[PDB]
Amino acid sequence: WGTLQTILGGVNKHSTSIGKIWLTVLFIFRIMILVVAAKEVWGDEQADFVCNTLQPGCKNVCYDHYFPISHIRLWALQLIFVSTPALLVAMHVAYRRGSLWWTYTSSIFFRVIFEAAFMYVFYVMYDGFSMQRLVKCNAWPCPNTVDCFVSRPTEKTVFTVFMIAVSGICILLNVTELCYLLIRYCS
Amino acid sequence: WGTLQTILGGVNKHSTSIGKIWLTVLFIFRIMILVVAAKEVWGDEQADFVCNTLQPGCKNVCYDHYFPISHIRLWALQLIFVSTPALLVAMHVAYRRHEKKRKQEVRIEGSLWWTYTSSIFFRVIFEAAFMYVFYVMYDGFSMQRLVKCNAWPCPNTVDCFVSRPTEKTVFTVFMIAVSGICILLNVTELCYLLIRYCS
Repeated sequence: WGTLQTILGGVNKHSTSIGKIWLTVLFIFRIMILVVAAKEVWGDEQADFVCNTLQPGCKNVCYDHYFPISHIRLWALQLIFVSTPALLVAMHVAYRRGSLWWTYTSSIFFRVIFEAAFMYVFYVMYDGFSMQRLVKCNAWPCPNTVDCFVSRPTEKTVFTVFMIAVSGICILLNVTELCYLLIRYCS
Repeated sequence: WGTLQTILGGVNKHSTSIGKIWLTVLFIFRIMILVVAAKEVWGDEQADFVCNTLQPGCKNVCYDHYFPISHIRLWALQLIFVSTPALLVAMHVAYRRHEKKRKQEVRIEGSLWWTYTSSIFFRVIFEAAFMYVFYVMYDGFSMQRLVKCNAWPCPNTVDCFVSRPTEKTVFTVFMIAVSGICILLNVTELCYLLIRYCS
């Protein structure tokens, strides 16, 4: 998109001190990582999924059972969910240019909730942050238990720790922006 | 073999009344069944053993685990073991008859007692041992369509499929039933001898 400078710049103008630091983390360390490096790592997620079996359809059900949602698809959804509250406030500030307190605090509160929900979903669904080389599968029509092997498990572990750590930082930065605002009014 | 009539005829002459029946059941209903029909039922046992796996060597070890000794090879050994005590005694009867002529119903008079009563006793034990091995090693007389295998190098448990299990079950039941008949026939010959000497 050739208008990225305009929309990012528009958010940049209508932002506080920390809010400008938060924007550089979301765009440079999260959007670019998901676009230039991570999206190609997951290219052959199912094509290079190898199962030690002769059963037709066993590979399809086993990959589906262990990867109900791809990692890169989860991060694409999370990025969009933590992007609407910031832009909606930014558009409202532009329209205003009082009531801004109840929107700016709400957007920060919503972003923290969204970021913690996705991180929780990542942990519970994928039983940790480490991808295993071998998955044992016993769903129909696979006979007994079938051994299957994941494509690039180590590459995916490095990029998932990187994304989780950055999201953890975004939680901390949004907490301080609440602490800065909380002491102004109710303290 | 072209001398089959010679050996069977010779054994037939040197036998008791029941012993001639036992000659018929052994050759017609055990040797002929094994040769004419049973042997090529098992001809493809490993070739069409099929395992649902991609692991090299898993078919080899799974077939070996479940069929350490083939049925037809077990029957071939049993037939040889239960044939020697009969042939050895029949040869000894010829030597005893040879001595008298050099000086047609077989009668047990002297030292022939401890040979005949032992050949009958050995044949009962040999048949019971093979019937026991058949039951214990193959957990019964029915062959299953599916065997589940987990010996190395098979990953977890692997499904494998036997060639002609029903055909093999039918011939297994036939061979065990005839073998049990031969045991019953042999026990009666002991009873005939037991009431003569020690009764």
